[PDB]
Parts: sequence; C-alpha cells; structure tokens
Amino acid sequence: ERPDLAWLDEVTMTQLERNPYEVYERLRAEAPLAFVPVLGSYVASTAEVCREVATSPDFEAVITPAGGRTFGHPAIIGVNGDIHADLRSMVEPALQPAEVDRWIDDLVRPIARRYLERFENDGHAELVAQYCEPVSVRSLGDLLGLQEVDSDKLREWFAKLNRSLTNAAVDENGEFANPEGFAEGDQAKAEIRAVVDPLIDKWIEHPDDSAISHWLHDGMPPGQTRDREYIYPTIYVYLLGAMQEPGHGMASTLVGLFSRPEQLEEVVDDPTLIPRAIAEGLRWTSPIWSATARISTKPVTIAGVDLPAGTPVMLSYGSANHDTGKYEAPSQYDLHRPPLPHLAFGAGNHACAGIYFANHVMRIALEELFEAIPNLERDTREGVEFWGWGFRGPTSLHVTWEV
Ligand code: HEM
Ligand SMILES: COc1ccccc1O
Repeated sequence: ERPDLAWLDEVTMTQLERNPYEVYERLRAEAPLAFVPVLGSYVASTAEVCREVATSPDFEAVITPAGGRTFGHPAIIGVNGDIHADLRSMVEPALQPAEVDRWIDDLVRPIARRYLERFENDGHAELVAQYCEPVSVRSLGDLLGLQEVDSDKLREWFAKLNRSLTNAAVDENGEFANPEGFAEGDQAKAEIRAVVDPLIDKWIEHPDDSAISHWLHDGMPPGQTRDREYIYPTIYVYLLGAMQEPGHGMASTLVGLFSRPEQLEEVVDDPTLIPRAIAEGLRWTSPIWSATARISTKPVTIAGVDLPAGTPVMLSYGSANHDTGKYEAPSQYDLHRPPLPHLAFGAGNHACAGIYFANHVMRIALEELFEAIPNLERDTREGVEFWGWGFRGPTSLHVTWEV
C-alpha cells in the first residue's frame, strides 16, 4: 500500500461511476499507475502509461475479474496467442475498411432514417433511447445476423452486460463487494443463448452473409464450424461494447456539441466536420472508459512502479484522453482542438477491431440526424447526466426543436 495515496482508500465505486474524473485527475498527477483499492487493481490513468501498457511486449491481454465473470473464456478481449489470432481472424473480415465501405451506407442510413421517421416531427426527443442506441444496435444487429432481435432487446442486453462487466467493486480481501450483481448478466446470457442457439443451428447447416455465420464457418475445414462455446464469449463482447459504444459515442458527441452551441451550428451547416466532431467527442467522454486491462508477463517497471509478473493493470483510457500532458482544457469539448492521437479505441494488439465501422456508424447517424433536424436544441431544463466508470455515456439526451 502506497502511503501518500491513502485517500484512494476512501474512493467508492459509486463515486467512480457517477463521475470518475476528479479522482482520475488526482491519479494522473499523483500516480499515473496506481493501485485503486475498491477496484482491486492497478489502474493506468495517463496517456503515456495506458499506451505503454497496451503496447508493451511485457504485457498481454487479461480480462478484468468482473469481465471474466461476465464473459468467461475465450473472450476476444481477454485471450492471447493462437486463440486471439484465431478470434481476430474471425471478426476482422466484415470490419476491414474496404469491406465496410462497400455496404455501410446502405446498412446504416436506412436504419437511421427509420428511427428518425418515428420522432422527427415531434419537436422533442430523448436521443439516447430514441435514436443513438437503436441506430447503433440495429446496424450491428443486422450485420451480425440478429435482424429479428428487436432494438429494445439488444439495448437491454448491452445494458445488463455493461453492469455485469463493470461490477468491479471489491472488498479489502479482494473479493467482489456485490456478488449478486452478476446474476442479471447471467440472465442476459441465458436469454441471448435462447435466441442465438437456433440461429447458430441454422447457420451451421445453411450459412449466409451474417457475421455470426461467418464466425462459424470462415477459415474452417470443409463441413466444420467453430464450436458455439468457443465463439459465444466474443458474441457477448459484441453484445456489450460493439452494440453500446457507437450509440454512446454519437450521444457524447452531441452533448459536447450542445455544450459549444457555435460548434453545433458549424457542424450542422458543414456535415464534413462530423468525423472531427466525433473524434473529439470520443476523446472528451470515451465510451470505453476503463473496461479493459492487460497483465504483465514478466517483472516490469511502469511509471516508477516495479510490478511483478502476473500484475493486472486496468486501462482507464477515458482518463488518458483527459491527459493535460497532451490536451489543453480536456474537460471542455472543443471541435477545434488540434487532432491528436487519442486512446478511445485503445492501442496495441488488442486495440479496437471495429474502429472504421464504428466511426462510419456514428458519422452516418449524425449526418441523418442533422439533416432531419437541423434546428436541434438541447432541452436545458436540466444538465446531461453521464454514468459509468467502465463504460461511460449520457444516460439521456433530451432535445427539442421548432417543428
Ligand atoms: C465508438 C465506438 C467504439 C469504441 C470507442 C470502441 C473502443 C474500444 C476499446 C477502448 C477497446 C479496448 C481496446 C484495448 O483494450 O486496448 C475495444 C475493443 C474491441 N472493439 Fe471497439 N469500440 C467501439 C465500437 C466497436 C464496434 C462497433 C465493434 C464491432 C463491430 C468493435 C469491436 C471491438 C473488438 C472486437 C474489440 C476487442 C479487440 C481485441 O481485444 O483484440 N468495437 N473497442
Ligand atoms: C467491443 O466490445 C467490448 C470492448 C471492450 C470491452 C468489452 C466489450 O464488450
């Protein structure tokens, strides 16, 4: 236990969920790599340390304790070596930029229009539930082969998987403080299996262009498929972050633009600025804020801490994206911030595989939104509330517009 960080003993899980930024501002200044008692783990808070751990030859992927309870094995985020290579080879084809460009417009734009058509004449909406999350999950759901799973269900699953994977609080002995907080995740996985098992049954016999059918068949000997147990954890990885994050990215971007009304106006008038707006939104409130981790594979010194082999380090990329070593006034959304590298997609061998896809999903969603509702205003009756330490995003985004 590090004496000058005794105050970390009093940091609570709820505090980190409500707003982790004050604690992490202290961490970035005091201890870029610091053992946080309630999390039971070292956490990397600065860009330099997060990038170093994520790319180091002396680290490899590890799933967090709560992530492991949520996804099991072999979750693509938590494995290495040959299994990771296979799972990356499995997911990467549909995510290849040239492939995404072939169909992303015809995938996402009709979906965005569909959800827009339900409310664009109302003069008010709650964009997280009515637009950002449905576009995000409907787009990926259709890509995966889950066309028949309604957006409400996909959204419920990622919400439950989120809370399960981020159920990280531990007591003084390192045991989960809230062991009952995984049951809901277990329930969501049971539901998912009930839906996806017959789809897999079908895809084994009748492959199609769905991503999950390709996960079963691609690269396999004739007549063989990857075992469903082998791919289910990566399905869960998708049904959490891949479903959740584009929607949170677009919503956080809107919140940031609303916080800079002149920049909102600039982006509406010039939608070519939407990619920049999104990249700044992801830096400003990173959707994957501290969900993943790495484990040292040999003794290594990181930020002056001599870590034994086998030491987990949580990658709080959301804090790294407020590193004042890199950014001026990082808590302020600023479209006109110089484009600098950011860590919202992680780094290294286990960096986000779906960056190009995700950026286009968010781009197209905001393009259609601003075209349909160019006079969007935030419902300033209250502030926007953001929630989450592992994954972070606005819980709601009430807007209005003159009809
Ligand atoms: C704005 C949206 C998204 C953000 C901010 C995001 C961010 C991230 C981050 C931070 C990680 C962990 C990287 C690390 O630990 O170093 C990750 C992993 C991953 N993401 Fe993305 N993600 C997004 C959307 C998506 C989508 C839509 C997909 C799939 C279509 C996807 C697929 C993956 C995969 C497969 C991994 C695991 C990579 C590995 O462990 O090898 N992501 N993502
Ligand atoms: C792409 O989905 C994830 C990424 C990182 C951690 C958990 C996830 O479900």
